[PDB]
Amino acid sequence: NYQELAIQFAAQAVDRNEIEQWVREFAYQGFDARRVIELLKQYGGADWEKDAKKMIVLALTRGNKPRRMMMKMSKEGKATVEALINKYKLKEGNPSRDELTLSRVAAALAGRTCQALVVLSEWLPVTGTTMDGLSPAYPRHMMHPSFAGMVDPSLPGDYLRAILDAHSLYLLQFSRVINPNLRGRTKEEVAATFTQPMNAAVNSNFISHEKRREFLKAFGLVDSNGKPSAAVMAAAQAYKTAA
Amino acid sequence: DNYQELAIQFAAQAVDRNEIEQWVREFAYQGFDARRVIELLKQYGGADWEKDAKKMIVLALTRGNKPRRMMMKMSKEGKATVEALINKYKLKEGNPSRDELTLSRVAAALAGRTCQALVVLSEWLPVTGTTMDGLSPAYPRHMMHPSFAGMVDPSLPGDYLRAILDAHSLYLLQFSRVINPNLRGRTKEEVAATFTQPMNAAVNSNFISHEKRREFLKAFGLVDSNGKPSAAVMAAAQAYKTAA
Amino acid sequence: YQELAIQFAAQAVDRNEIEQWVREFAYQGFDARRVIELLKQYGGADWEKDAKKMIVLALTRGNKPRRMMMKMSKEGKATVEALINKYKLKEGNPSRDELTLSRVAAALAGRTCQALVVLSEWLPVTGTTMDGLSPAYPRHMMHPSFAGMVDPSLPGDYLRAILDAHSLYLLQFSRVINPNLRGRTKEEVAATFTQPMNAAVNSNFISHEKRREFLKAFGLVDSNGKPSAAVMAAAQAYKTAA
Amino acid sequence: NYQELAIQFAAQAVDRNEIEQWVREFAYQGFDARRVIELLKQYGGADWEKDAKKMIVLALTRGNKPRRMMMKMSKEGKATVEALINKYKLKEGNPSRDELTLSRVAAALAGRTCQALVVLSEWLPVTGTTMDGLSPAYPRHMMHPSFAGMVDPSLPGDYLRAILDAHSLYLLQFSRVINPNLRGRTKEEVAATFTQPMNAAVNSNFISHEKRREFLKAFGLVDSNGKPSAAVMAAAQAYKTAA
Amino acid sequence: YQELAIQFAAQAVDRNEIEQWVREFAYQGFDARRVIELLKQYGGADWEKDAKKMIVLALTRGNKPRRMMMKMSKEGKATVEALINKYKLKEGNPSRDELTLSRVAAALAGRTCQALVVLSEWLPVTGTTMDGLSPAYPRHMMHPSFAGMVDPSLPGDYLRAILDAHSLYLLQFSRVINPNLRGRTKEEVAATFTQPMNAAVNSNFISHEKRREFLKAFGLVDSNGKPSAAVMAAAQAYKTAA
Amino acid sequence: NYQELAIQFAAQAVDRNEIEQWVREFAYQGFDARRVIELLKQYGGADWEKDAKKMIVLALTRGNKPRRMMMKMSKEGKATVEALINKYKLKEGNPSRDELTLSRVAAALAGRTCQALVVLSEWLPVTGTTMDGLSPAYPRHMMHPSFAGMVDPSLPGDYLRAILDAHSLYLLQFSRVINPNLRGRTKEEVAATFTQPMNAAVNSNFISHEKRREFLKAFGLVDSNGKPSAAVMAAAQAYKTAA
Repeated sequence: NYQELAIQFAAQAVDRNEIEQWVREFAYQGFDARRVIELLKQYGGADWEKDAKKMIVLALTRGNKPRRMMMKMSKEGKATVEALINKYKLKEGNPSRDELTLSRVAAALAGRTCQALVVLSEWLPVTGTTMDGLSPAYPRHMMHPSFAGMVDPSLPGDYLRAILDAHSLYLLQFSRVINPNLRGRTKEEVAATFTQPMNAAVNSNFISHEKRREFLKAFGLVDSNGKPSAAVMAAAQAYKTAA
Repeated sequence: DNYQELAIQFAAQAVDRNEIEQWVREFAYQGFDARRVIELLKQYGGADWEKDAKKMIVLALTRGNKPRRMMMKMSKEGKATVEALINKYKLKEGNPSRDELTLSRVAAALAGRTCQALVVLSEWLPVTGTTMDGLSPAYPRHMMHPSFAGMVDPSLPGDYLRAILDAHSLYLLQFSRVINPNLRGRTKEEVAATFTQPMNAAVNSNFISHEKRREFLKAFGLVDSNGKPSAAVMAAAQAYKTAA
Repeated sequence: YQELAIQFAAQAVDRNEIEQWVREFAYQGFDARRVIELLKQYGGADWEKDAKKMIVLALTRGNKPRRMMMKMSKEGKATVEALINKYKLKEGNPSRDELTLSRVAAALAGRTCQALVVLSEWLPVTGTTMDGLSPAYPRHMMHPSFAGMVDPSLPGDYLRAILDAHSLYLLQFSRVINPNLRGRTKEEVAATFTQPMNAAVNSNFISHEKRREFLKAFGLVDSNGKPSAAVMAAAQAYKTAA
Repeated sequence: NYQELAIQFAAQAVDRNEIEQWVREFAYQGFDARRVIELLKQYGGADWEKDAKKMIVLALTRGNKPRRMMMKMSKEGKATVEALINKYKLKEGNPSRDELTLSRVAAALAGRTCQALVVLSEWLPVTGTTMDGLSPAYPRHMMHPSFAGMVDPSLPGDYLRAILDAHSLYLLQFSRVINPNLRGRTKEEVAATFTQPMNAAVNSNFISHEKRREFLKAFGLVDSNGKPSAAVMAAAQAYKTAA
Repeated sequence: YQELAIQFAAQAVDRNEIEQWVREFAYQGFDARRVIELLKQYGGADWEKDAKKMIVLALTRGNKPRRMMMKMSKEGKATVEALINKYKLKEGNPSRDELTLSRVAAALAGRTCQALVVLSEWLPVTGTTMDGLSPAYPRHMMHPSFAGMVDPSLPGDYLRAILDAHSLYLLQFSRVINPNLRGRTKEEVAATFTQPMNAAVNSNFISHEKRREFLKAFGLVDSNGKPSAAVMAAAQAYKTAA
Repeated sequence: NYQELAIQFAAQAVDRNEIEQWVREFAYQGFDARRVIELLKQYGGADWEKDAKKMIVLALTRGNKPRRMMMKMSKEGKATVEALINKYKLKEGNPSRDELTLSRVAAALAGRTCQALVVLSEWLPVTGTTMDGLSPAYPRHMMHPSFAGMVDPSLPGDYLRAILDAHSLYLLQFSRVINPNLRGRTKEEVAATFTQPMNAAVNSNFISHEKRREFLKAFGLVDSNGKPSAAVMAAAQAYKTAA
């Protein structure tokens, strides 16, 4: 008997809290922020912070292939990267958990990466100027995928949606630039490649909700209550009308 | 010649309405045997078959049907739980033999649960409930998985049944475009041709009686006591006709 | 010697002569008579019931019987296995001793077309999809075997209307069944389906009189042969289509 | 010097008669109309004319591969073709000069082939209906490449221009249908494959200018002076705007 | 030491030495002098007649002599075989001491262009095709060897007009002889043909005075050097072209 | 707890100078102007200057593959190039730092290359005439990627942007010509390939800011204050409206 036993299973109702746990457990995990920092301290020692700052600059302006970027670089720079590759055992793409990538270093330390964006605005693959041509006064702090780990999910539904839609305007433009895989794919198709790690970082256990909101407030993205800035709201709408 | 005359004598025998109907259903597309799936889940899982099945639904709905692939970009805890599930239930990818289990088949056979889970998982799905609301206000979350088709009762009045299916087809159209990148420069009619074959299959399948299927739709708030579809359904049904 | 090339044109025009040879030399996919001969031979008294099932099999699941059996119910898979062995069925195009689901549907066009009314929503192109192109599209026109029912003795204007109406489904059906046809123009698509279409209309199987009687019964033409509004609607829908 | 010698020869002026004779001699030769007819009479005898008429129908509707078309054919037809292959030693594609092809038979006897097109309009790879959807009332007499062998080059530049552009509209559509390798190549690229044998037949010595014009008049393509019909002019423009 | 880059850039420009080096380093696909030297050597007194025939052969049938003789008359093939043996003719682009039909046509640019008037309708791009782009297109401009006839001492505006008019043929002819530029923009196509064009335009073979005398004779420029209406028409037709 | 230290790191604020230093250090470097000149003097001796002038002409008109261009060249030219390849150990594409390319010679000696453009205007892959058809009186001094090396970043934001946008109009047209892979990619996609080395040259340490501005003034691109010429402004706008 199998037709009968299938309904009884469906009748068990939904344990909303139980499902929530499983989602978070099974969630996409591009990097473990804790392991990344653990490794940086282990390999760098006291110098872990300075090198991490450099690795952010390296990641944000030259990408995630350190041996490739080293070919088209100054004598001084090529020396500094070679040292970093050997000191932190740096790899390319997405390897094992106990491995470090420039992208992972930038992702785990999103608090600084986003502050750095203000300065590096015109050195990024998608400049702040290119972003302004889509939404006036686009928030520079939002111009890196690591931003998502700076979003507080406890924020009111309408406010949270606004932050994410604003962020996704960059994401959409950045994905098209970094990926030649784009031929002429619709906004909905492109979103499918970047929303998975976005939500992953939005809902991750690393950095509390209270602390993540304090960052957004500091960057001038939300007020004391959590109402997103006009710039955010402008970009969120710019995203809905975009293609 | 002799053959010319004999062919019309066969065509003159008129139509046996019910004769065709049952043959369509017998010869119908069948991507999964719901009974074999449940049989296997109980066999492999024992008393724990239900908890793991619940997890497999979550796994399927949010992370897909390739368990070894999703394991690579996952937490230490999750990756471990999945490895266990792969070994306990001998999980495979895509569409294998009948005696094999896939996360998609587990979600399909236990659609009654999959659809309840969608309400919760709405924002973790490839097409979010928010994306769906931007096409039809208050889109029914219970309709946002292909396994919903096995929930529709075909004994429902023609107008009511059409409304339920068109409403669901709005999600399938958007979902097919997302899950399949080979989409390219096509049309709503071309996309529908890929998803309507398994849709009608699950709609007219022998698994779960007509009476029991309608009771689910009533519970999900998709139809009333008579079977009249909710405003949300009707709204989405029209949203589908005007869609491209 | 050039002179005989001139004397070869002076012979005037002989329309009936050409019209004859065309049909002789025409494209022949199969033999309706041999198909029926073998159905009776293999099937006996049961040839008619199984033929009806084979039509359903062809119309909804295609022409690869061993492939469709993989994604099918326990009951169905069994019925098909029996049919494959009883009628020695094959895929695509085989010998003079084995049948194919497509040939069975094609040879028994009369019933196949009547069956379309019922199976409308199980076909690769549903009746609903067709209505979205031309209102109240004739279901009887929704299979390529419908071509081998069209009476060529019908007035030029009426015959053109019937064919253009069917070509609307053919165009939509070819795009669905063939994935290589991604963005090919209406003119390019037509070139692949018009060759066997004309072949079936001008064929010797089923007389002109008997063919017209079918069209009348399906409600496609009246007593004189004037096509229905639905046909005329679809015929124009085809000219404006791309 | 070699440069002061170059001009002395460069400037011996022009005499068309000498350089004309050479083009005729060196011209593209897809088939020799005279040898084709010579063989047809040799192989057929009194029956050469009836079989030639059939070979035209065979060529126009079923192609140039006789053994291939025989596979998908009626018992009666297959029997007639096998009887033609043996009697006229028929081959495929483009062989030696002393060999016959269905295409060569249709090409050498252009005068009939074009008259036959009116009847066979809906049996051709590109139907008259398909042609009308590009230019209204397209001339059926122009729907075969052998049509070029009926064109009179002594016609006024503007009139000759019009006839060829009209014909080319068919040639462009027909080449796409007969050749699958031509997926989406531009009108200019397609023209390059069919204009070489077109001009070859157009300027060929087989049948006189006066006799050629008499055919065009009979087909209703030009008037007593040689002015092309509205249908021709319509198709000629339809070709320039085509892609 | 890190500053002697400006000291080098301060040395100003010498239009004479630059323009000389540009001519030196300039592209070359044949040596006109060696070609003529060899034609006289192989041909003797008959070098001129055979060269005239080779021009006809090149302009209408291409640069593969053994390939073209296969699809040709008995008389022509014979003439072609004789030429291949008398002048040791090769295909494509070989060594400097080798002769190709293309090289013979190129070196005797002055003949080739006069021959174009006659051969207009036998060329890969007919005069008729050209007239459909610019009315009364100069036939003398319908070969790349016309480039070796352009006088660079001509006023800037007049010289540009002559070249733009010619480039209208080079654009249409490139597309025909080359399936490379499937849907390549006018700017991309120009990049492949302007390199050998300029080479022939500013080469030491044929003086400025002698090159202008040819253009005058062909009716391309007047006594002062003002280009004909037909040239001016084609020059503009080129700017608006794509 | 790693979560705590992460904020302590993100609290250290941003030091604009530290970051900017690392940027230039890690910046893209297609060539080292200093090493190029060092080797030219080393290999060429007193003749380094004349050969460098020739190598500029060679690069600008015949490309960066010396052994390839040598095949389709005069007897005299081919000899001069062979000598240059052997004297300066010339290589193709982008090799090691201690190697020379015609492109690198042109790039390092940008001051002359740009002056030479005026003369060589009609010998370039994109002619001055082609450029005028996009913006009237297009500055020839801009028509080589090595011009990016003569731009002074200390120039007012508005003036600097104008100079670069003007130059980018050439860059967009030139990239489409030299690269066949482009086909029909948007202005934004094309810009991505050329902006990286462009900025690299602008913000490079080779040549002082004061000396670079003096070049722009001399070329007639900016006035005493630095205001860009009408031609520049015209081309700068022509770039924004371009596709």
